[PDB]
Amino acid sequence: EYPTVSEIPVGEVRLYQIADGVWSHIATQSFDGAVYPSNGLIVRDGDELLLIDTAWGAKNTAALLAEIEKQIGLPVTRAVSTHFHDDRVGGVDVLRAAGVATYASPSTRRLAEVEGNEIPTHSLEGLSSSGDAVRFGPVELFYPGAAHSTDNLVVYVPSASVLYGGCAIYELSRTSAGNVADADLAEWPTSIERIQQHYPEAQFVIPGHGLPGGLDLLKHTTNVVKAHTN
Ligand SMILES: CC(=O)SC[C@@H](CCCc1ccccc1)P(=O)(O)O
Ligand SMILES: [Cl-]
Ligand SMILES: [Zn+2]
Repeated sequence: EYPTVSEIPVGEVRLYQIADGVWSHIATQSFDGAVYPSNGLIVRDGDELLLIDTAWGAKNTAALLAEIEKQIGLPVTRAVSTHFHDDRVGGVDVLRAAGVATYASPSTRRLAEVEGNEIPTHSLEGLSSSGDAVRFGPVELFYPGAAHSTDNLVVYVPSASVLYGGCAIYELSRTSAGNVADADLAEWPTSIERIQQHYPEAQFVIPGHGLPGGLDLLKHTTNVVKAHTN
């Protein structure tokens, strides 16, 4: 039932209902000669929607907006990018053109600029230090410390017990650390431990790519990371 990479042509986007008022979005994109799936989140915010992460590229993010309008029919009014790479901010210009207010931490914005990526407009205050959390509409944003990248954020939806890990959390079947160019391998397991301590009651955990699962994804991710340091 959760859609997989072979099922989603590049340029198409799927929505998957996780709970009342909470969806993931799934899209696909080419990276270094292969196509990969990628997850974001959508959360009902009263009469509006909160989007977590783009659908990895302008074309995909436009298909995401059209899919939302077709299937849900509420406006996306705000979007948060959880780190600075193109699967998370690629498409921000499309969001902004569509009337969406785009957000990221000051760190994410700076890194996106240096990288030549699209830059979310607004800075999120209060996420400077490992362990910092802030409320943002119907979610909590948490900076666990450096992991997949130095700036990566995770997102918790307390009304549904949904934890979105972005690229700091791997799916259960993934045994190989993927893109780790900007990762901090020594800090990653500590950052996971912070997530674990802060969200011990999470029921659904969404990795940045692939199948959702449970809190077992956190331990699994640490295992893969520790294995790729030995
Ligand atoms: C592992 C990630 O989430 S990194 C973001 C890259 C996507 C990498 C996706 C991926 C997933 C599993 C294995 C290899 C690559 P980019 O934005 O630079 O294209
Ligand atoms: Cl990138
Ligand atoms: Zn990344």
